[PDB]
Amino acid sequence: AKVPVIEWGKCEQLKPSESERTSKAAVVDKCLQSLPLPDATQQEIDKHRESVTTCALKAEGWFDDEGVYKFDRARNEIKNKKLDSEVEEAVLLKHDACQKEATEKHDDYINQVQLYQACMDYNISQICGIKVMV
Ligand SMILES: [Ca+2]
Ligand SMILES: [Ca+2]
Ligand code: NA
Repeated sequence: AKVPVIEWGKCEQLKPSESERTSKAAVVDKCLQSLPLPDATQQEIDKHRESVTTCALKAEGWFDDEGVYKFDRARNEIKNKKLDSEVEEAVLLKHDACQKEATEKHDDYINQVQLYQACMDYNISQICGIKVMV
């Protein structure tokens, strides 16, 4: 269980804050109590990962009363990071583009956030030059 080295490229401002790191450690710790990790197939690991992720989003208030992911919360959290204005523009464009694809391809609110997050993970890493080394 090696600690990753992250190169944040042009997006160092996206680094999580101390409150976010402390929260995420405790929220995921609690989710794993009731959704323990297997230690088998890729399919089983992924399902367990996705279940822990939904549990973590709900614990942090990421679904509104209708159960829809809070896309507008995500958008505002990007702006609150205070990226360089040109980089902020590019990151907000990908938020809007990924949201539109997710909500067109899926009616299911969980499938929507999985597609949105997959789309943001790929596109934000490319624009920012983010590299994770384990
Ligand atoms: Ca760097
Ligand atoms: Ca379309
Ligand atoms: Na569903």
